[PDB]
Amino acid sequence: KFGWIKGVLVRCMLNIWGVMLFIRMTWIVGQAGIAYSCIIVIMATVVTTITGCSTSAIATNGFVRGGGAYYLISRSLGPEFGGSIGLIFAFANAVAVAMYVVGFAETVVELLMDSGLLMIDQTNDIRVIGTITVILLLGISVAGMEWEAKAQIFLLVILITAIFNYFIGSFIAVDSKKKFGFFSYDAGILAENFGPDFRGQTFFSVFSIFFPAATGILAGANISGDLADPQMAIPKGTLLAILITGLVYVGVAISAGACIVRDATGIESNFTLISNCTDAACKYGYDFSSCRPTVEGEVSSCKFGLHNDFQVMSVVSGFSPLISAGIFSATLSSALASLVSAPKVFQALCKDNIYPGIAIFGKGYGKNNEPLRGYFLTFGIALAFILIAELNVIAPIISNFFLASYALINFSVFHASLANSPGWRPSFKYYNMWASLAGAILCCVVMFIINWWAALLTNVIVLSLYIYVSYKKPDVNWGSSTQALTYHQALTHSLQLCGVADHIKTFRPQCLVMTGAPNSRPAILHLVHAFTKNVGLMLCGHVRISSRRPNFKELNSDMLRYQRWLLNNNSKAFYTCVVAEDLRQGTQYMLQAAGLGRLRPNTLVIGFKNDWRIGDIKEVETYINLIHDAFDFQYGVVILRLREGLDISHLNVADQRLLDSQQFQQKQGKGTVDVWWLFDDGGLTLLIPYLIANKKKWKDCKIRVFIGGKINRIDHDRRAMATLLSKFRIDFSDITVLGDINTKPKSEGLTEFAEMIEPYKLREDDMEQEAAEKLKSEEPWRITDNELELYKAKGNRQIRLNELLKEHSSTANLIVMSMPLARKGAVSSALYMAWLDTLSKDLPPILLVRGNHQSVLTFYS
Amino acid sequence: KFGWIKGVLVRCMLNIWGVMLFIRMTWIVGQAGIAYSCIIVIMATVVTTITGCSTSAIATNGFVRGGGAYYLISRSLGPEFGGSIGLIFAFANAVAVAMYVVGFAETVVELLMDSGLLMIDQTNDIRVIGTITVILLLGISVAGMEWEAKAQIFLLVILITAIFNYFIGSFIAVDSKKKFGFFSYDAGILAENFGPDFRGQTFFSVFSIFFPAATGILAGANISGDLADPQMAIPKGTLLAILITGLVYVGVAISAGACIVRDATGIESNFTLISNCTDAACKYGYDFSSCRPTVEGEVSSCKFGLHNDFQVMSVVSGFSPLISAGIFSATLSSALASLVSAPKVFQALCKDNIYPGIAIFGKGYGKNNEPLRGYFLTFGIALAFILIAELNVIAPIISNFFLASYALINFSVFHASLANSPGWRPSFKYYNMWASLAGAILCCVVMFIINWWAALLTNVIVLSLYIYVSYKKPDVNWGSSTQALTYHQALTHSLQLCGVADHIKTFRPQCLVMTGAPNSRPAILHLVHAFTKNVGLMLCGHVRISSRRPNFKELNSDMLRYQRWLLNNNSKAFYTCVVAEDLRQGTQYMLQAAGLGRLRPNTLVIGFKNDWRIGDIKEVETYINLIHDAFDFQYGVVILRLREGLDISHLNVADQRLLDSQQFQQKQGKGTVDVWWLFDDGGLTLLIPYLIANKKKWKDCKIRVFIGGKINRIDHDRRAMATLLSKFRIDFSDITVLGDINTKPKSEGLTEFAEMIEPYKLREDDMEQEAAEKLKSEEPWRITDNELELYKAKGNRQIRLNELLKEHSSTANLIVMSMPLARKGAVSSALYMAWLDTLSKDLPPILLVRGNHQSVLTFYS
Ligand SMILES: CCCCCCCC/C=C/CCCCCCCC(=O)O[C@@H](COC(=O)CCCCCCCCCCCCCCC)COP(=O)([O-])OCC[N+](C)(C)C
Ligand SMILES: CCCCCCCC/C=C/CCCCCCCC(=O)O[C@@H](COC(=O)CCCCCCCCCCCCCCC)COP(=O)([O-])OCC[N+](C)(C)C
Ligand SMILES: CCCCCCCC/C=C/CCCCCCCC(=O)O[C@@H](COC(=O)CCCCCCCCCCCCCCC)COP(=O)([O-])OCC[N+](C)(C)C
Ligand SMILES: CCCCCCCC/C=C\CCCCCCCC(=O)O[C@@H](COC(=O)CCCCCCCCCCCCCCC)COP(=O)([O-])OCC[N+](C)(C)C
Ligand SMILES: CCCCCCCC/C=C\CCCCCCCC(=O)O[C@@H](COC(=O)CCCCCCCCCCCCCCC)COP(=O)([O-])OCC[N+](C)(C)C
Ligand SMILES: CCCCCCCC/C=C\CCCCCCCC(=O)O[C@@H](COC(=O)CCCCCCCCCCCCCCC)COP(=O)([O-])OCC[N+](C)(C)C
Ligand SMILES: [Cl-]
Ligand SMILES: [Cl-]
Ligand SMILES: [Cl-]
Ligand SMILES: [Cl-]
Ligand SMILES: [K+]
Ligand SMILES: [K+]
Repeated sequence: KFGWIKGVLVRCMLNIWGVMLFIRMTWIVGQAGIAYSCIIVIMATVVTTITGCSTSAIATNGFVRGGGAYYLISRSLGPEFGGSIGLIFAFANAVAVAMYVVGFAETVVELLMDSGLLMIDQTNDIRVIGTITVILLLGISVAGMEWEAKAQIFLLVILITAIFNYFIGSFIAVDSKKKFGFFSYDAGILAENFGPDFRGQTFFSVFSIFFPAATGILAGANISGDLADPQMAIPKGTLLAILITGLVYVGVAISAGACIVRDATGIESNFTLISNCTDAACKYGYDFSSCRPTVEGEVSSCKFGLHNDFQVMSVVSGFSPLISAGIFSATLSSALASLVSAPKVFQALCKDNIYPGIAIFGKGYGKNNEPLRGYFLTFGIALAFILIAELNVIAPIISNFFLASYALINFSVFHASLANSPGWRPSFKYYNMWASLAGAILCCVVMFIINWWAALLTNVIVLSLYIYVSYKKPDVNWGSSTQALTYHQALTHSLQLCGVADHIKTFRPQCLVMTGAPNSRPAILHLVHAFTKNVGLMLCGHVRISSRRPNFKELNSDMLRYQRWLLNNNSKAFYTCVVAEDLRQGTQYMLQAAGLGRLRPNTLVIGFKNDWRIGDIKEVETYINLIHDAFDFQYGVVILRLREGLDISHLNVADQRLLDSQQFQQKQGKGTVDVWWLFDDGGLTLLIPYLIANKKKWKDCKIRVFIGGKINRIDHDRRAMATLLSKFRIDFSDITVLGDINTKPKSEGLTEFAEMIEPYKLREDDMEQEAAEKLKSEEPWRITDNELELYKAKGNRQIRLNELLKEHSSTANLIVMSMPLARKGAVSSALYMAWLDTLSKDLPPILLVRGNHQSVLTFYS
Repeated sequence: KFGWIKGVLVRCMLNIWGVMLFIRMTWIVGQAGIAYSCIIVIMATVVTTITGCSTSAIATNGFVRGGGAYYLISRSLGPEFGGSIGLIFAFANAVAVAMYVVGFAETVVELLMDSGLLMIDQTNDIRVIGTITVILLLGISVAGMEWEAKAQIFLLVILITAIFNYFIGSFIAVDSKKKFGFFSYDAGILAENFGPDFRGQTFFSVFSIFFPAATGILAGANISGDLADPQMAIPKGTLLAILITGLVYVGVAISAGACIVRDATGIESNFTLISNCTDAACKYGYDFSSCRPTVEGEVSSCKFGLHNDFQVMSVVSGFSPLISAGIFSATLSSALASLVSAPKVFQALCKDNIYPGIAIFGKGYGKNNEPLRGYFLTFGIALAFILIAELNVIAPIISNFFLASYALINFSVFHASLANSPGWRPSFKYYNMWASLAGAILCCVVMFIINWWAALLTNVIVLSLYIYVSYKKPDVNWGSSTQALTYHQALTHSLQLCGVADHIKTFRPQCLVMTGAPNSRPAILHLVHAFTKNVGLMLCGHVRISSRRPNFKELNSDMLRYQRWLLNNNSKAFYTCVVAEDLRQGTQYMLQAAGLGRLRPNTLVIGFKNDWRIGDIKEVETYINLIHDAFDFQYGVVILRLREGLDISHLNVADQRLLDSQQFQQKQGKGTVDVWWLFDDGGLTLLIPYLIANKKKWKDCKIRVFIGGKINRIDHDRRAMATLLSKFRIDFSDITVLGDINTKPKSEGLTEFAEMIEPYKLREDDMEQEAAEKLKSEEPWRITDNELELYKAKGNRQIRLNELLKEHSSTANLIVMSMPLARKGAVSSALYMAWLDTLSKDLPPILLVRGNHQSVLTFYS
């Protein structure tokens, strides 16, 4: 658990200081000037400072523990950005391994050719030595990670003594080091090297070789689970290492340009002052002409100086072979820090199953779950690029991919500050979103100036990887590590949904379904899944009827189990379990306390209870008063009834019930639905069949809108209903008007209905009313104003509508029927249940429905 | 209301056939070969066929009436794509006007220099004549648009007779048309021109000049409000005009390549067979050497042939000066068709206030609301480009902008097919989304090959115009981005949150705050808004205690009032109003029914009942049994108490009530917040002060921990406290272990605690208890096992903890103390209140808190 120095600053300084510090800093002052190379260093420092502020803005957005480089970006921002940043950054480190070990092998090859050892040609010995040192770094990565955390301060004190040896060796004018270039600090060599030469390169061709010397700044953010306090450790160490390394780069460029000439023959001259005919700032007796190129379209056939030999810092240095062999400390550290950092990002990326096929590079073998397949993939990508045994073609690829990664980071923090992402509050003092936009545009434009077709390929790939993660299914076991953003999104969307204008008032029918346990009664789940499918809100209520000692402990586990079952099938429904001693006071909990904000259930849809006369006659009072508790909260009451019941508890008629309970989700809609618009203030009675008719399962549904009308004028009433049907855009005009209602209600069925309520001539479980009978009357069966004195017409109309249902709606899928409402108290519950059961005697799957008559058709605008 | 021919096909063939048909088709066979130019025409036909299928997918998305070109795109797709397509297409037609009139002016200048009329140099006469003909087309556009609808069939029959004149003039071998090239159809000239020459150009530099001759296909879709049946007229006419014009281009290229030589001196030769030393296919006695260029880096110094003269189709034609000078019919139509079409799209774009400043270019003067400021802007953008009086530099700009517009159309229909947009069902037979994606990628890649920095500028501008309209104040032509998209996103994110893995299980505390009316008790709003902000979920509850006949009618008005009252302040809380007979059952309504899915309240926070000794002891049973009902559902319980009141019933004592009822939103913190960790399995007791301490108000507040224990090891248990505090992310060393609990409970304070319960000494506000003790024994004060026998040490512990709180916590902002829990049934409710009120007598704003010991510290991972 390191501090900020040993955990961030030392790692970032060892990662930044790499190949170009000793190998290629003098060549950059050779090609460009001192002024242009300083402009190059300031440009790279601006890019990496803006990216350091964006990384510090990410690192201070909470989310400390269980960190890394992929983790912070993927948790603060979305998966769509973080997956592409992880892939591009992993590939950038994988290709950078090759660059660092190619620089190491080139240094070893030139030190070998300074002796007599030479096996094959020069460009093949780099492949041999680079292959040998990449199979040796992989073994250190997969077998020796323990000593590496102690070795890094030793590598840093080798490297800083190398830098100090070069810087104090420049001040010592040696006459033996003349003819290799390197006179003392002179004004003539300062003025001569002020201004570009560009002997085969250009600006933005020299810059693309420098820019790998500025990368490696995310080596402090690559350990957030090994830091003490990351929100203080990362912005100090990263933004201080950038300053220190950039200042050392500026000092090396200015010091190399002011003491070494651009070309030099390695032959000493006896003169101390040359003959006065050259004036090329070499007044120490060296004539360095006939070493510059003749034409302006070729490289020089010289061998020393700033342009030619690539190793002049070992000449300038006070002690060459051992202190300025900190190149072996600079390259081999950085390559190693890029060999352990690409499979880390790629294994954290393959544990969230964002991209489909790459998920086999996450199985970490061993005790630490080190990704060995990721190490072998990184070894393959590095060894493919090693065989291009030339630094000046590998380095622009590294610059392209790291510039793409840094532009993605800056654009992602800009876009998250712009969009007001819900979990995005970057408490960092020097973060600005417009600076991040400027840095992203700068990296993208420079990436196109360096090479336009490589940049176009990279941007097309990143755009494809963004659009793929945007439009892909949000189901479970897909990227489930990123979960804390979904909570804040679901909270802020509901917080915006609760606040709208007070004069819009869209209807959007919500519904709670008294279904019991959701694995039981599946037909009502499929039928209230038919309508309110990405249209409204569905809700499954379940009242547990345990009276004494309710098992409050196992309610949460059973709720989570039932919700996981309901999510494992196709359903857009939530689940609410309450616990009471009966059904009515149990559903009183969910009538007036369900939902949050505007996601409250509007209508109540229940099933019909067929077993009301078979046994337990008490609970009928719990069932009708429920409806009388549903009509008082201005809800909508929907009753569903099949030919047989829905309560499934598991042979011939049992299989008939089990097959009728799943008659919707698997079958089709061959056969017409038909509504019966009888009440004018129904409302929802027409919204329901239009919603259930526009579905995949329902195509062959001719909505036969029936309406009881005036008997005198049967001509224009159907036109006045047809314009309302055109207003509701249900798009059918098969309207049939009836006039034979309440005429002669089939007295042989009147004798069936009168013998139905014959044991209930005194009302059901009304012990107060029954004991209040005896204080006025002795014969009990004389109160009939409640029962049949004032409501002959209601019962006659109910049985007449039953006969019309049997006649006109013989073959049908559903029947949307307006539900008869009677005022409570004056009408008993048993009489009302008798009317509802005689209205829907042995029909097809009818649907009694009565709305709140507040306002409809505000839906669909 | 035209048919498909006269309204789509004639318009598209007049817009497509333009400059390059007669001026620059033969030069394209001059630079490239016949094979490469045929490849060029087939590639342009592929791009325009894919874009025509995308336009026909857009045009068949319903939406017949109220047409246009911006309207169809902006209404089928979104405004973000439609605004950028409208802007880029308007700019492309505005710059295309200049290309067509520059071709016209160049033709008139060459016809003038064939005579003796020559005012200034050649490149200035084009500027003069082009300026004169653009100030004349503008007057026709703003004053003579009626005759143009009749003139177009006359223009087309001029143009087709020009094409037929050229094609029948090729078959007539004239010996006078020799020496300007043009032998008959020969096999030697066909074999000589099969293969590129590229005398100063490249492939994709010749394609970029051809591709403006394939554009113009959106001239049929640009009039959809003047069309009879657009879903038949637009694909038929567009996809037939593309085939006709491409076949004519292929025919012109093949015919011109096989009868004219590339270079020719305009001098006749007396010979009929050349001397047998050349063999360069001119065996008709013409030595056409000494016009081929010497080096491979210059143009030929010749004057005729395919490479040089640009007007060789007037030489091949049978009647030159009148029929094949139907270039005046080809250019001046197309320019006019691009002068009436850029202000049209730019005025339809500026009537939707999408982009801010451009809204003044929409005020249409006159009767038809013709956009005159748009006409003047198009005139200015054209006239700035006519001053570059060269066709071969104007034409790649037109190619880049039209390729950008076609790529935007193709990508937009692919993105609308991919995302399943709500109103996107393109009933067209030959639409495929992957063909559109291929066309978009092809147009983008070709746009980058032609000129990479112009393409990069165009893509940056189009991306900026997309991201601007994506994130804006919503002012769309409809309100589907206000109520529909918000509901869909909120419901699908609630369903996404409710379905996750069962083993993640973060805590993320949600709170049921009992405030009553939210304009009352604002201190509890500010306190449980301090924590559970940007972390959890706040759910303010209000019970209505209306017993007799509760109102349910206008309670929706009260809920919509108080929700807007919450949202007008900076609060993120939801509101739930229930109605019961007392507060306990009303809170029990919200304990098991509030929230949906995973957004249910886990904790319950109430305010302490200050006036419980004054009157109405019968409701204290409703307060304590609420707490015992809160602990039954495994809820955490937080109780807030102030020394003064909490609610606001609206002189100077009321002032100190009101000024301390709002003591959190306008004050700050400079000092300490102290906790009293006294229970092992609390967990939330430390989670709450860490959450309230990380706030902008509570920045200067140090957390001080108090803890009981033993006396032998007081430096040992604070280490065990410090490691779990480091596990709880506070890490404060102000943990002072005390050893004064249940030791010596300060006998002078026992008198007030004894006299407080003195009217309750065996009167615990229960009728059943008094009824049991009136017949069990004869004295009242009998069952005192709960009163003093079994719970003496508990009451002495509370009465000692109060004095410890007064000693060590006299001046503090917040006091977070653990709450004593007793077992119900045995311990009286009045005894429970006697324990709770003694703990918080004259204290700062204390906070009693007891967790549910389920799982904490899974928060922050
Ligand atoms: C090659 C090298 C490239 C380098 C330069 C690259 C150019 C890019 C340079 C961009 C820097 C310039 C923009 C800064 C100005 C902001 C003004 C301001 O301060 O007010 C406010 C903004 O409100 C505004 O007024 C925004 C005005 C800027 C819109 C211009 C976007 C540029 C699109 C570029 C299109 C491509 C450009 C090219 C197209 C041809 C401040 O912001 P805020 O709303 O208060 O939010 C802060 C919230 N903080 C509180 C989160 C916590
Ligand atoms: C001036 C303006 C000019 C503008 C010009 C613009 C032109 C610029 C051009 C930009 C091109 C960008 C478009 C490509 C995006 C395609 C996405 C896609 O098709 O995926 C889909 C299927 O496809 C698959 O299943 C493929 C498997 C995954 C591959 C990811 C896509 C290819 C990435 C290659 C990277 C190589 C990686 C190499 C390194 C590893 C997603 O499948 P789904 O889940 O079923 O989605 C259904 C959505 N629904 C549920 C809502 C119905
Ligand atoms: C590897 C991959 C590398 C990736 C590298 C990335 C590639 C680089 C991509 C870079 C794309 C850059 C996108 C910048 C977005 C613009 C800023 C914006 O959104 O509006 C801002 C200001 O807006 C204004 O006030 C001015 C309105 C126009 C500005 C945009 C058009 C400029 C370009 C057209 C020029 C003329 C063209 C016409 C002539 C043809 C919004 O301001 P706000 O105060 O914040 O509003 C708050 C409301 N909100 C919170 C809801 C938001
Ligand atoms: C350079 C210039 C030249 C460029 C030219 C070459 C460029 C290459 C461009 C495009 C290449 C063409 C892609 C062909 C894919 C067809 C397979 C298929 O039919 O899937 C289908 C079958 O659904 C399935 O059964 C699953 C099959 C996997 C989906 C394949 C997606 C490939 C993503 C490739 C990502 C490429 C990213 C490119 C990044 C560079 C799924 O979709 P659908 O059912 O058909 O939906 C129809 C809906 N509709 C009826 C409304 C329309
Ligand atoms: C590698 C993948 C193959 C893809 C095949 C695709 C089919 C390609 C078909 C054919 C391939 C192209 C053949 C001709 C090459 C263009 C020659 C040319 O005109 O010079 C060009 C550059 O000069 C170069 O450097 C060209 C080097 C090759 C780049 C083109 C391949 C990239 C294809 C896309 C890679 C991304 C793939 C995206 C995802 C699919 C132009 O130079 P300029 O300075 O810009 O012009 C100045 C204009 N001015 C004079 C008016 C100022
Ligand atoms: C040279 C490269 C060739 C291609 C160039 C590309 C041409 C560009 C032209 C047209 C293409 C348009 C680009 C985005 C495509 C839309 C699809 C999408 O992302 O859906 C997402 C939308 O996304 C957004 O809302 C913001 C856009 C973010 C884009 C960031 C890309 C970063 C890659 C940088 C690399 C590119 C660098 C370009 C060069 C500088 C999600 O869909 P949604 O849920 O419906 O969102 C609704 C949000 N709302 C409710 C607030 C409205
Ligand atoms: Cl380096
Ligand atoms: Cl990096
Ligand atoms: Cl043209
Ligand atoms: Cl067009
Ligand atoms: K580096
Ligand atoms: K054209």
